[PDB]
Amino acid sequence: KADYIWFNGEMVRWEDAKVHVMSHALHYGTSVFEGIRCYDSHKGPVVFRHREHMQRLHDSAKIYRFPVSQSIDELMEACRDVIRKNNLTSAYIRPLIFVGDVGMGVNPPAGYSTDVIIAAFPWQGIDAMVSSWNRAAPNTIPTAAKAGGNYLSSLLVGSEARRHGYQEGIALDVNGYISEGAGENLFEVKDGVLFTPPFTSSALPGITRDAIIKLAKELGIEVREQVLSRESLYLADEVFMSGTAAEITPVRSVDGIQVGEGRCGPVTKRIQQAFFGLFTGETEDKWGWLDQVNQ
Amino acid sequence: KADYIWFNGEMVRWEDAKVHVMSHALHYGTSVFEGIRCYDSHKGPVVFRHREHMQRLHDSAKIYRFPVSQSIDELMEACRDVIRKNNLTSAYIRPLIFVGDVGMGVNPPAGYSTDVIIAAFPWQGIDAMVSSWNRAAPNTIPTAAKAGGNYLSSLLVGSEARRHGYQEGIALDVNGYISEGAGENLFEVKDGVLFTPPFTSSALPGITRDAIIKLAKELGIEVREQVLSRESLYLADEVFMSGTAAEITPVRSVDGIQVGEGRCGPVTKRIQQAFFGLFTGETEDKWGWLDQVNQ
Amino acid sequence: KADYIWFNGEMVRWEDAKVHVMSHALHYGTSVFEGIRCYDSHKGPVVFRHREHMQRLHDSAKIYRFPVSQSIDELMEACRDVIRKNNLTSAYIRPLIFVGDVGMGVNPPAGYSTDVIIAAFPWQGIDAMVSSWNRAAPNTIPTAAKAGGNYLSSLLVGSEARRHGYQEGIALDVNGYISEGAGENLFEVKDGVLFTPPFTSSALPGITRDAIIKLAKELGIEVREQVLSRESLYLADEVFMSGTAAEITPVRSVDGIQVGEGRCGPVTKRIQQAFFGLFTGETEDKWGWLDQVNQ
Amino acid sequence: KADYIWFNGEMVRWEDAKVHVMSHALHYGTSVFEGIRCYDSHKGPVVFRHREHMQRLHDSAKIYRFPVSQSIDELMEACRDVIRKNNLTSAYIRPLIFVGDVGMGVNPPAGYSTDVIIAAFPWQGIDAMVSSWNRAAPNTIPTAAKAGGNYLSSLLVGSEARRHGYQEGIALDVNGYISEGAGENLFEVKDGVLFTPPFTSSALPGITRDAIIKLAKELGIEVREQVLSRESLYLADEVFMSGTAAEITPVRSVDGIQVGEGRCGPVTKRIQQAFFGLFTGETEDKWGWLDQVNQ
Amino acid sequence: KADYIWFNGEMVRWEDAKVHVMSHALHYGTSVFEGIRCYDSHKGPVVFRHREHMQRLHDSAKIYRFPVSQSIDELMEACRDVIRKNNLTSAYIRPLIFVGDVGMGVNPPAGYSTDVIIAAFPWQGIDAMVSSWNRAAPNTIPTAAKAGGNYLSSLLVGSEARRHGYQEGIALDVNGYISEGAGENLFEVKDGVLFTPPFTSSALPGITRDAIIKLAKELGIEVREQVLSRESLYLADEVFMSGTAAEITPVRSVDGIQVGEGRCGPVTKRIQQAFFGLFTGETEDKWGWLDQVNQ
Amino acid sequence: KADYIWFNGEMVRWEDAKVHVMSHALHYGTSVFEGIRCYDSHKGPVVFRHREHMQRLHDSAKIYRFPVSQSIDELMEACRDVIRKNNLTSAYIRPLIFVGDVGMGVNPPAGYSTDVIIAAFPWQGIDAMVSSWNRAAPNTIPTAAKAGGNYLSSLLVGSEARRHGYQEGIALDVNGYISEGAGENLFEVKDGVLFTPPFTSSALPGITRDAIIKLAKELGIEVREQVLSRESLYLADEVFMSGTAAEITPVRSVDGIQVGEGRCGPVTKRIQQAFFGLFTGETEDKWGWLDQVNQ
Ligand SMILES: *Cc1c(COP(=O)(O)O)cnc(C)c1O
Ligand SMILES: *Cc1c(COP(=O)(O)O)cnc(C)c1O
Ligand SMILES: *Cc1c(COP(=O)(O)O)cnc(C)c1O
Ligand SMILES: *Cc1c(COP(=O)(O)O)cnc(C)c1O
Ligand SMILES: *Cc1c(COP(=O)(O)O)cnc(C)c1O
Ligand SMILES: *Cc1c(COP(=O)(O)O)cnc(C)c1O
Repeated sequence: KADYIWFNGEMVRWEDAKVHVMSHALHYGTSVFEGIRCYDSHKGPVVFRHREHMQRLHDSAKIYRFPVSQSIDELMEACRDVIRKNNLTSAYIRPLIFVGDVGMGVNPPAGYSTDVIIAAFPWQGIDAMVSSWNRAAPNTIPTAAKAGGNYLSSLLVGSEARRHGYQEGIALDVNGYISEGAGENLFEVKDGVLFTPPFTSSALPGITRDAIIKLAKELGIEVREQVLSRESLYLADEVFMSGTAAEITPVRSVDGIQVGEGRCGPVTKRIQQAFFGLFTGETEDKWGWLDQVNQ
Repeated sequence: KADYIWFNGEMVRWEDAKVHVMSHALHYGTSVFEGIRCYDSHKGPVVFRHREHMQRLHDSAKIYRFPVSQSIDELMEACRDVIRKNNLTSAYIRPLIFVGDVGMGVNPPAGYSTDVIIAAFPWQGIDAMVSSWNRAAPNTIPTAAKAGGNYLSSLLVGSEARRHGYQEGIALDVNGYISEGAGENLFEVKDGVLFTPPFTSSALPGITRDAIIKLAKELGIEVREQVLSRESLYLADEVFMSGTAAEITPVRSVDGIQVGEGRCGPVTKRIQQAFFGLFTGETEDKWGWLDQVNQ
Repeated sequence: KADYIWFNGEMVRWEDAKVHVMSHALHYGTSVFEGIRCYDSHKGPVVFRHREHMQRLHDSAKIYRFPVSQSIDELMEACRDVIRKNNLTSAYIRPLIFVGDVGMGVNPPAGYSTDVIIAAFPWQGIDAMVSSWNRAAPNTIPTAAKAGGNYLSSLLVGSEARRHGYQEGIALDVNGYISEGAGENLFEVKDGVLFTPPFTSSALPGITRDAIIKLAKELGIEVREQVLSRESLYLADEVFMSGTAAEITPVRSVDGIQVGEGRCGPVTKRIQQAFFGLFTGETEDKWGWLDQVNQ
Repeated sequence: KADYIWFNGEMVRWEDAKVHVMSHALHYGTSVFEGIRCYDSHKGPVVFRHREHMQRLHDSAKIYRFPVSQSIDELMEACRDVIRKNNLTSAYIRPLIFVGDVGMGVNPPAGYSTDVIIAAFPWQGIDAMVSSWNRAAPNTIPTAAKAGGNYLSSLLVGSEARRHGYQEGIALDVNGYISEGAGENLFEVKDGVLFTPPFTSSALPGITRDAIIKLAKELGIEVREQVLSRESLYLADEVFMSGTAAEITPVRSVDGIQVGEGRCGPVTKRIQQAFFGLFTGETEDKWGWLDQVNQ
Repeated sequence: KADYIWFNGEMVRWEDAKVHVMSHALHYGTSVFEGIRCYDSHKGPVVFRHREHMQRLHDSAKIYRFPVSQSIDELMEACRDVIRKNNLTSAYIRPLIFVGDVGMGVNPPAGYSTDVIIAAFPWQGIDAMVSSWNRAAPNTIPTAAKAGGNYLSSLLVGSEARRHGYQEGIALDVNGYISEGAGENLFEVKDGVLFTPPFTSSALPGITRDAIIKLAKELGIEVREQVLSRESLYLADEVFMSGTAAEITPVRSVDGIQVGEGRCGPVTKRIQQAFFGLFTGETEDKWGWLDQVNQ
Repeated sequence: KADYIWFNGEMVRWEDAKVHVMSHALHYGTSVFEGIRCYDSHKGPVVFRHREHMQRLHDSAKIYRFPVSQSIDELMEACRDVIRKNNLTSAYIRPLIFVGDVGMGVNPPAGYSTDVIIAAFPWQGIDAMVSSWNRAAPNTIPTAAKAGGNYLSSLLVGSEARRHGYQEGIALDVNGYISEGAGENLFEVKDGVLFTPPFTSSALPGITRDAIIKLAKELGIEVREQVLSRESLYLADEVFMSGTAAEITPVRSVDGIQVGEGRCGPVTKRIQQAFFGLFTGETEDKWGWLDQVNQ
């Protein structure tokens, strides 16, 4: 927790960042959000993949049509201010754009607007389990949009797992194929080859997942994106999840069945290092993923 | 609007019913809610199917394991208190149980509690359109729960129709069979028979829908809950929707194709007469659907 | 073959009933048609279920929106004229409403019209087989509409069967459940109970199928409409198909597996008799299904 | 229009190319057909991908076992004869093989033959809409065949869009993934990459689509045939359709949501320049796509 | 154990009923079996719905075309002889029909034969879990047949449950609706109304399930065979399984959610009573369901 | 036949490898097996991709959790010993792993054990038919495992074919795309390009299929593992199956439609040659696929 939360343009003390109980988002799910990290690097404070997280913010809203007045540049400025103002060096940043107090109609009224908030606060395998709950089918609720009411599904998958002793629930899609974990993407390593499910497998265009396939590429790793069947979890040699909060989580077991040697992940280790190496200097920011706060 | 919103037990001045910005339900759509109508009748104010609505508030949370402190009777008294203290007669009541300012993780920290809030405020066919979006598939995000997050889907089906000049969009399930309108059930009359999709067609078990089947049975109309094909909409003699806020709306054209002779639903008529005769005294409340405020 | 074919209002000799090679129907499938019988009865010439066949004609067009100028009464008059003029007593009548010479655009041009034709000409089990071709999925091509391009599917199912020695191909739907034969409905008799698939099983609202469930009812037979699984063909006690051309066809084998005693059909026999009994006088036209030509 | 339609070998005065009204293709949609463009080029008249189109005429009939007397070269000569005898330069050619006046049963009487007829006549983005109808499912009515009956589906997807003010409706397959427009393929550009659904998404293997992939490869653009989710349409940088009659049409908005900056597709541009440069001589015909009439 | 297993028509000491290791069934899962109970009654030893279990043995083989020398009556007498011969009063009878030492080719040689055995040996709620595995889809492996290859599904659903602490795994079909538990049918109770999945939900046509439906009809309960959703499990008042070896087991928590008051089962109890009273003499065996070994 | 079947670590005269009739596997289909070939080579007796077949034996059991005492190497040596001991040069080796005389309960008691056997005995196109049965759906019965319960599917597809005159039945998945034939993988050839269904099409990860992909890559052919449609079968230039006992069989007509010229198979032939040349010495065994019995 901290002080100050950027909110509709201005910095507000943590405690006065309040909203009415009749805001649309609280009843209908109508908000859209992001997860961004800020690492202290060899040059950092640096936020990892800023522009790309804010452009996703804008895209989630585009799908739903929540009018948004800030620009990606305005929004990135803001996020840097929140960090700086709060005197944070390594934090989890959280932008949210939600339909505020507007009526109680599902279809908000014309020329209405969203209120936008940006808060920040300081920041072997694990045994996953396959869940009985499937992820969202296709043309039903946009899995590409990172919208707030999507997380009901992440709640179902996640709790079920925790409730039984695991640390993660991997969900299948309505087709019976692997989609992803409760709230983060799933990678398998077979014979030294990469492999993740495509988005049509109701997976979400993770930005970490993205950085990974790229590093995998610099690292000389073939990467195949394709539909994975349940069984593959039992036959893979490595399995690991990715996400802004998690980064790279080795999964050493799935349904109790050991995933090769009980976590060791030679490929995983290589990728991990490529990853952290970025904040250390060992890895070249070929692409331009670090955006210092203190510029 | 009104003044006074029952919030966790106390009545609060409406302008003061605020919630912090980091409340779980805003970000992750975790909240559950209901819609209840208060009608003025031949004796009313009379809350319609008050108990069924409150039980359903409880079923919906049971399904997501959200912890509710209040019993069903506490909730009912509080709804009646809310009506009175605002000096209301005919209103719309909105009870909302939601995960509050528990932390920022999807699985709320065990032993947390919800916040309940009850708010009340005063309160031919129509040309529907079949929508391009589909309702949630079966074992993904439970459609039998009136939950927050589900609403992204009523928004998608709902704006689309408005956007093209219709007054309601009817959604299909992932199998291509009729589900229900954006936020309300759908019925059709064929050779004087009733017909409405099963919950298995991704239809919410509606409290109004339930009332209509009962009345129908008393009016001696045969009723068939059965899966329906998109084309029946164009071949039916009558079609109409029902919901707590829309009672029974007849539909005169679907996709521009006139549902049998541009409205005058004889059966829709009789059912509209039975339903309203409840509040008039013409229809004998045999199930005990009306619950006065001042008792 | 005969002389005279009603065509757009007038009677034309069989040989001059011609149309341009660039009529829309020949290239795009855009026609809609019916099959009606005319039996010589104890009072007949009588056409069986006239109005209901012409109303279906009108409904197929309604789904597709092929403007039609004739009325059901105009069209029935016509059909009686064609019969009478041709001096037919027992015939197969064939109305067709197709998009004529209009352009080569799939979406015919505004205020265009259809040309309508009405021609007539004189009019154990069988071993069916289950086909590898599935029937049309749901919201793809209206199985309720009896449109001309639908018959590609009937061609696939039918030829496959004939090509292998059977007399009929029963098709499953995309779900793996029984839908119907190539061009006629499928009934199973289990323990003295009826059973046919509903339309949502991509079956077509056969008018014979309709008369059957009715007679079944007068006859004291319970009738259940529901989703049948493949296996049921092997476990049923009776199986039989229906259609305007076929009437009631006992199926004594399916995939070589005998369907109870190699056709005997006690229930089938009862229904059959109820059916023919109609033209004989033995059965009462409770419903009003005979429409004499010579009135 | 023109005068002279090649009909079963002879050239006939256009007004005389008539077919009896009881021809099979009118009632049962049994006919197969193609669309070929004749362009005037830096040497043209030049029939574009003439052989591929005629081979496809043959593939489509092979699939339904319609017997074709003419070889591929007979058909080509006849198409060139048709162009010449009508003194055409730039035209649209329509070859149609169809079941003629064989009897009235769905399975045409063995040893029957088709009738072929070849006719020729002279010849920002656009705002598409995602349709409420779905394209044919996999093993129902073969979508790899350009057949008559399939067209009921292009009509349904096509009028709907027109009916609501769009210039094209994009259809989804029964799985909720993008199939293709009403009668033409769909492509998207993302980070400068190409992407187009597989035939398995119920997409017809288009001859123009094929040309575009080839040119694209020569322009050095990466191409990915992969299943696509409805939402990619709103997130893509460019989107455009292709068909023999519509070449390459860019799409500027889908569902009212602007596809990246309301048209100017850089890549669509380059591909439009390569494709047209064929007829100009700027693009070297390496595959041999142009086939002169006068040779 | 016991001694004397019937075997191809002869009784054989238990230790001599051996079969070669290259018997079809051990490699390819080509056996078909039954589960039958002998009950000590108010007149028993009495075999429960003996013939119906033998008819189904026949049906299971008829579908896979396995040949059967023995009539139902011979199988029945042999069943009795095995009971008497072993001096049993209450046991679990197990008849198998399997493909023997025939070749290593999946299609047994023509005119082969199945070996037959008949072994018989002496014979609050539970807490089910919804399984992460699904049951056979429709036209894949006939589910109306108790083939032994099937039990790989039961093996996976049941061990998942056991491994996690539960005592029964309930499985969903491919559609996501409820099917049945690992080895038994599933009934739900709502407002004193019955409810169970039909076969098309990939439910074996249980013989107990049927007994129960028949009883309930006598008790005057209404029954609804209708498709069911996962969530209905957490909202019913009572849920219970049935099968030859579990008779009528009550479930009291599903996924750790109480089925309306940690068991109390009112309708469940009326049923069990009526069930067991058939053995006691209290329930009239109106149907003829009890066959005494000693006749 | 032969004499000496390995068995739980001992060699046993062929007639003494017997197993009790109440062994799990005969009732419940709980065995797991492999198909291996011993080839007389330019240096053989040589076992083809021996270890990979033994690893897969392990994998099949790992998925069903069947316990295994023997290492891969012990299974390998035992394989060799059975070859030598029987004085064989070319045979078909069959290793089984099955659940023995454990109880009649679907879940074997804890700490139980699987019995292991290893029998070995001496060891134009075809005309396939598309089957009316489909293959296991995705998360129902793991298809990446060669369990024996599975072969009920192979049993149904293959006998359908044989019964109708064909010699192989090709099966579709539940989606309607192509899966594989009764017992072997299916490859198609188009414009000198390879093509086969991925596993998610419910295709067993064949060991021949893999060999073939590897060869073709050496021959410089391009390969595409991609989902395939039924109709692609009638349009490819060459189609062929593969499996341990069929090596590489060419199909020349599918459903009675010639696969481009009643076999001539150019790419098919380059493959077979490269295949067989591994045994002759012509093809370099770059991978190490041949294990000599005598080491
Ligand atoms: C947020 C999210 C992820 C993680 O995405 P990153 O953008 O890589 O931080 C993965 N799956 C779901 C469901 C998510 O919403
Ligand atoms: C609330 C709701 C209905 C209608 O409910 P009633 O209880 O009849 O008020 C229908 N569909 C959806 C999605 C709903 O939320
Ligand atoms: C025409 C038709 C039938 C038969 O209908 P009747 O109207 O009973 O004559 C059945 N199935 C299909 C596919 C048909 O088009
Ligand atoms: C003909 C057609 C196309 C486009 O074909 P081209 O060969 O590129 O002309 C696309 N979709 C459908 C349904 C078509 O018929
Ligand atoms: C054996 C079986 C049952 C129970 O059937 P009963 O005749 O009633 O004992 C139920 N489900 C499955 C999968 C079974 O095979
Ligand atoms: C055994 C099997 C194959 C063939 O596998 P190979 O290792 O290549 O012999 C293919 N399909 C099925 C269903 C099989 O089980």
